[PDB]
Amino acid sequence: VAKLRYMSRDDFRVLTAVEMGMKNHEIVPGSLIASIASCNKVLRELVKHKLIAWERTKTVQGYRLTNAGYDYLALKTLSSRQVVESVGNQMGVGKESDIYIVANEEGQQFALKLHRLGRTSWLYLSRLSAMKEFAYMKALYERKFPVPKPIDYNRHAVVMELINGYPLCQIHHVEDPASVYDEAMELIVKLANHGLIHGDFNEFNLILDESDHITMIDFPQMVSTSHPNAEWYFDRDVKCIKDFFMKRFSYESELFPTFKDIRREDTLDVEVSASGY
Amino acid sequence: VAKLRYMSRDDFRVLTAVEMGMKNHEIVPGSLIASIASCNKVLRELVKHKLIAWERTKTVQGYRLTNAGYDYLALKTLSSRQVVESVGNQMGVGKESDIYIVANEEGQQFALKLHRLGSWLYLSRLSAMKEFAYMKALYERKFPVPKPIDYNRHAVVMELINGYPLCQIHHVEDPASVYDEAMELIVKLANHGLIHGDFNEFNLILDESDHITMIDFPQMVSTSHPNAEWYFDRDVKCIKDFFMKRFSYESELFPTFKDIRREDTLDVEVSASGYT
Ligand SMILES: *CCC(=O)Nc1ccc(-c2ncnc3ccccc23)cc1
Ligand SMILES: *CCC(=O)Nc1ccc(-c2ncnc3ccccc23)cc1
Repeated sequence: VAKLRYMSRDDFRVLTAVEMGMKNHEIVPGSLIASIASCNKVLRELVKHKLIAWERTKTVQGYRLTNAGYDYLALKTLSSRQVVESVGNQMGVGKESDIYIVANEEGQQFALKLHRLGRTSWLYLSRLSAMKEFAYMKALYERKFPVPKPIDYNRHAVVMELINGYPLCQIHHVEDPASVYDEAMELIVKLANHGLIHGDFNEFNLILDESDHITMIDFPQMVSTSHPNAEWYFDRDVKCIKDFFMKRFSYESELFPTFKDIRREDTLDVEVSASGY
Repeated sequence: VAKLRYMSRDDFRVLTAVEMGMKNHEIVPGSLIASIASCNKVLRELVKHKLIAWERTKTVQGYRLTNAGYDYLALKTLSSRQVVESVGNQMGVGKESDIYIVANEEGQQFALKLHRLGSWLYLSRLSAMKEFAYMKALYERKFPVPKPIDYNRHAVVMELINGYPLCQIHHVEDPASVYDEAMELIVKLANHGLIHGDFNEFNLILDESDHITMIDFPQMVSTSHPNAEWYFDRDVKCIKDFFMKRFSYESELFPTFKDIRREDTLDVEVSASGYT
């Protein structure tokens, strides 16, 4: 679909200046912006295009970065590294993110995830979720877990292998409820067995391919199986999934896993809530 | 404009095989097709009938299904349930979707929607699913929608409304009342958590009494969506524009996304954007 959105180094480097400023200032002034920068027209155009936004408080007077701002910054960066040249449609919305089809010059198609923390908040937080995920995805990919191949990331943006499948949110019928139900329960366990309970395990965490085999997608800060309340969490993850199947597919099974089943094989909680080796 | 081509079960099994193989392989060699089924001539004929398409690239060498191929598979499957016996004339080119008149044995008429998105076979399979369930839900919540009848693959069968699409209507007795019927509907959707997303003159059918039925269940995004408003305001604009054009009607009784009294969690039940 869409090729890189032309804009001058002057727009760009200023935008970046606004990036750098927010670092040490909530609401950043043109003076600094301009200092860093090497202008005021650029600013008008940026505020025009809605790449930035300006606020006077009780005490402060200057400019912020809008998500559109950040979005670009990210894509420009990624464009540099060859990863993405072209951006298709928003496929959908995730827990607190946006997912688009993207591709590189060479024609290969990937998924771009764009973190948006602010269901109710900073761009910062979204940068750090992107991090945690990229790392989490690699751990789980190398260990032969069923997740996309994490490819690159920058800022709040995460490129990973595209999957031939629809998200479970939009699956309204399946011929083998037990099969998928089990592939899911079998995944929860494989996780715990490396020390990991997800915490917010819902339909949004699963893709189904054309052959109806599963893949995991949303990886926030997880909980360690040595967490005080590890169980409760485990309990929830399972409980949720059970409900969705019972509600969507009307599939129920008294075969739901329990904490006992967990037989630690790994220390994958090498960064997770209550690691305390 | 009645029954189409008769075919050998072999022809079908092969067609089925191509399908089966496209799950794991985009282009599928005879090897599998054969193995999947139990021959090569069959293929040649399907190619000839433009039912399938063979292709050779890089190192890849095998067959794929044509839209038409898919069409037949479906109809056959539909035949085998008495749900579709005969096929009337294509009614509209009015989306990435081809819509037809059809009838069963007893001769009752329904409308067949065939999804034409553009892998493509798959996403189209799943459009249909979404559409069915969505449409089912709305029907059951007493909305003005075609009663869904069945679906298979990229194909959805549903009640055939007795009236003409708004895009082919050049005058109405009381435009206002229609406009307000339309505006209501938009609202009532939002109130159960929904936004049609393609609400336009193509997706609204005026009946004998000038009462409105909705037909495209696509994005049908949730009101909890990031752009829930923009969608909303878009849908409204279509209507306004349409009447200040076809009918030269202009009212100031717009609905606003501000006016929205969530009464149901339909967005949730059917998952079309949305939250816990
Ligand atoms: C439950 C709905 C949801 O979260 N939406 C959604 C939309 C698209 C995808 C998706 N589809 C194909 N390939 C993907 C690769 C990587 C990440 C997400 C992908 C998932 C979920
Ligand atoms: C504006 C008209 C247009 O885009 N096309 C069009 C063609 C047919 C129909 C239609 N008419 C009667 N019953 C139907 C049932 C189901 C689907 C479509 C139907 C509407 C719009």
